[PDB]
Amino acid sequence: LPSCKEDEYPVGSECCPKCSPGYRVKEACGELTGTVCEPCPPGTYIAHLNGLSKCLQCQMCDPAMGLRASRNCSRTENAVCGCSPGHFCIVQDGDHCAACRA
Repeated sequence: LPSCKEDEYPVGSECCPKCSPGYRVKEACGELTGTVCEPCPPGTYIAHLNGLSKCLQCQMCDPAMGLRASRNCSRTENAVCGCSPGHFCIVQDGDHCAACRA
């Protein structure tokens, strides 16, 4: 097929190796240089091999909403929010809590 391998992504007619989770493309590969990947900036993440120039925005856990980061945001994993201690969940959105009351 014309498509690139799993490990790789298209840059016009080329296929370039992908960045590891935690990193984004700064320079596309060519004849003389490989893919140059930089770590996701503070506040963003990517859980997968990718060929993107940007990372995804991490989930904020707003303490004004009674929330605390139950898992911090890291280069390879979104933040997970839970209730601050002494607060209880007042709105559940699927498998996560969106707001807590004292």
